[PDB]
Amino acid sequence: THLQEKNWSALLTAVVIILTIAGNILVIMAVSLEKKLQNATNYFLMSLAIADMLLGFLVMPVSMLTILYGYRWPLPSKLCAVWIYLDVLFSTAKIWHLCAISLDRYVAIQNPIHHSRFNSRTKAFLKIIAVWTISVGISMPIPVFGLQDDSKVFKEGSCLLADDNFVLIGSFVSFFIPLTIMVITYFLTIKSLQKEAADLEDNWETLNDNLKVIEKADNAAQVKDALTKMRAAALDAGSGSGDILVGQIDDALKLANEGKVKEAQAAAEQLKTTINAYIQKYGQSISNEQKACKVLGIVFFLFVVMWCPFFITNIMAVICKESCNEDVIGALLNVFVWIGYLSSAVNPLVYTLFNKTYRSAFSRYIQCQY
Ligand SMILES: CC(C)CCC[C@@H](C)[C@H]1CC[C@H]2[C@@H]3CC=C4C[C@@H](O)CC[C@]4(C)[C@H]3CC[C@]12C
Ligand SMILES: CN(C)CCOC1=Cc2ccccc2Sc2ccc(Cl)cc21
Ligand SMILES: [Zn+2]
Repeated sequence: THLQEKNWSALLTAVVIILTIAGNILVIMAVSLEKKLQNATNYFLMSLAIADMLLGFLVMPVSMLTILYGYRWPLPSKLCAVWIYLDVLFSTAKIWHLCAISLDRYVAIQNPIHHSRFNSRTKAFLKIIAVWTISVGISMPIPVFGLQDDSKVFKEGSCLLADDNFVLIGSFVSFFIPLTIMVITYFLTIKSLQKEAADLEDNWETLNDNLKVIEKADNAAQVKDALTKMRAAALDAGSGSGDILVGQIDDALKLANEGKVKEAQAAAEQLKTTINAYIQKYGQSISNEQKACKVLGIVFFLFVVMWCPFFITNIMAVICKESCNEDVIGALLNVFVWIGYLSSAVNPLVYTLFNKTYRSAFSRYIQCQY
């Protein structure tokens, strides 16, 4: 029965490993091939996928091997610190990539021309490298104090974080703080997007009012005034996209400057439909931003929820070092770490479920259609 349980646990963990590897390889392929997904957010998501693939290649199979050997470290003792370091490094890179995505998208939408078509690809790669560097800096104390002292990474022959200060500082620096920052940034982001939609409605109101004023105008001065208001409104409502709409308003304005009232009014009549179409397009862009915000919130929520039992049990075990049952806590950790690895695997499934570009790319990759 003991062998039965360890063999089925190892098999389930192997299923989790293969799902992780396949899904994250597919995500890497989709981001590197599909030209629609060439923004900074998808670059960060591919970095996340690479981190998950490294976690499934370097950490999860060694964890399965540890399971097979009754949780006694089979490899040399110096490799336990390296294993814990790689695990912590990849998980910290994941969580801080999510936090960086949140902050970056928020600060981005805080920019009046952030619907422009000029987004720098190189800067995203630089930010990703900086996040990897700060993750390495966060994780380095674990090898530092683990290669010197074997007691902080070993507990009765098993390989796991044993230092209480290590567990506390790690749980705060790599889990709690980014979680709080992400929650706050998420709510601030929904507020900014609401403000964006409100301003868009305001610009549409201005465009409609002045269109009617143009429809019933006597002289060129009235037409020019209404067109000036319209131009400012349309420029603000483009939010940086760079449209023909302001140029067409400038054409009408030029007509009005020449004292040609009837022709300016005809130009405005033409402008009505163009204005409606472009306003609808701008609101669609805002809605797309909202949908991306919700999808990334789903991803962050899944990661946090699926890792929370492990961190809760770890903090609890550090609090009641001898008051609580350590065997049951050991089993709880041995299950919750794999729950967190399942979180590491789940993300490509979400990308498929809620992103049509990813879904079509994956459907074509499964059938080897490149
Ligand atoms: C193309 C873009 C989006 C993805 C780039 C991924 C790069 C920057 C990431 C993915 C895997 C990362 C590596 C993962 C493991 C290690 C070993 C560690 O001891 C030092 C950091 C180092 C070497 C990381 C450096 C940064 C790294 C190479
Ligand atoms: C050997 N393996 C099990 C270590 C993995 O534990 C951790 C995972 C993580 C998961 C998700 C985000 C961040 C981490 S950073 C971390 C920090 C402190 C401790 Cl105590 C654990 C810990
Ligand atoms: Zn926007």
